[PDB]
Amino acid sequence: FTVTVPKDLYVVEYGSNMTIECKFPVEKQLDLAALIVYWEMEDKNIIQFVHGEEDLKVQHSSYRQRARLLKDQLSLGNAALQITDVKLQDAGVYRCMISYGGADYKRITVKVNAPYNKINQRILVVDPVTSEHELTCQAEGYPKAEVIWTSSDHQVLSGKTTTTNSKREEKLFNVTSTLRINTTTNEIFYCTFRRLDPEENHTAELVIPELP
Amino acid sequence: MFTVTVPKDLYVVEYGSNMTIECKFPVEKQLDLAALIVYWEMEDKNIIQFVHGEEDLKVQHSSYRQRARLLKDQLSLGNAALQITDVKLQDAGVYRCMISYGGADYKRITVKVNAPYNKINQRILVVDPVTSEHELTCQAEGYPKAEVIWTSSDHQVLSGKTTTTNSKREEKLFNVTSTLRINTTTNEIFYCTFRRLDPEENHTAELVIP
Ligand SMILES: [Cl-]
Repeated sequence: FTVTVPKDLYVVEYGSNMTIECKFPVEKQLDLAALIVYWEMEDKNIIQFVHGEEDLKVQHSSYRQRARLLKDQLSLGNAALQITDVKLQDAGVYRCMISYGGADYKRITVKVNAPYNKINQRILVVDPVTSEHELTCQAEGYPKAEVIWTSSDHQVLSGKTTTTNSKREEKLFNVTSTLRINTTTNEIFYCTFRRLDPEENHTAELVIPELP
Repeated sequence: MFTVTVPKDLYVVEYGSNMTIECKFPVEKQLDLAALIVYWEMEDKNIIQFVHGEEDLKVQHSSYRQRARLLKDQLSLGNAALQITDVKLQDAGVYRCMISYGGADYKRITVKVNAPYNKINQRILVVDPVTSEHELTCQAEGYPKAEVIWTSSDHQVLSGKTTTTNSKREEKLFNVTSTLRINTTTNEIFYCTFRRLDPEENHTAELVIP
């Protein structure tokens, strides 16, 4: 009897649901009364599954209504722990321990980042005479990203970026950037939120509108 | 024993973005790509056929040509993930994964497509500086039709004129343009709210008189 882990390392997106797994042998049908599944992180109980049910009294309040064991997956030999609304604080080392005709445990590392993939865009026609527009892209995330503005040519343009702590979610950074440029209807512009180490890019396409 | 499962039975995806919908199937030891079959279809269209360790794209539908793929990355994990890029209103409907890997099963997933009025364009024009008359315009595209609501920081009653036409760039969407004529002092703030239904969604831009 050995518990095996598909993946040793998970990288998880802020605000999503996360599902991490420990697999264990199941040949016959699942005998619930002989099974124990236990999930833990930093010595806080997340899940204790015994006699076919979750033993909630033992669960750390920090996981109340955030965590569950996917029951269906058990018959297949998969202890799959799902945690909803992932926060930065959920990064760490998770330990599962399975007892079922034998006993074993594994450790799983979870990393959490907040990508700048939710990009709010807006475009102000400053002066139709000079065709001056002001394009703005904003997003929040962690760690800090820079904004690179490019033309449809992929030439790099000059912008003004402002970076502050998010007022919404505490540990995140709000990044808004503005490009001032003379241009025509249907021209295409890109605002790319870029973060290094490891490199990651999220880009919005902005099209110059036609107003009456 | 073999059973296909879906973490999510329903996805609501924003028009123009990318979606990934998932079906899970049991994998122990190494994943034998040789015996694995994964088919993604929807209504009467073929999307993805993965047979004999390779994507077959012969019988794939025109709609999906260079915008559907199975993340082979996830197959190792027992996650058959379908990714479609540049999602349109036509992509909404019931999807189905059929998976064979030492056994065979299938599940269905509903996808709903949301086309919000969240990319708002605006313009502030002085129409007559002696009387400080300005003309303010907001314009955005989405589906279905939205009304525009004009409000101000001083909480006055505002009535603009709104035109709704077919979007020229996005075939199925509506282009909604509203114009408000107002006499205003500088640095007072105005708001244009696109109110849309099904589901109810409000998106507002802030217009600041220079
Ligand atoms: Cl920057």
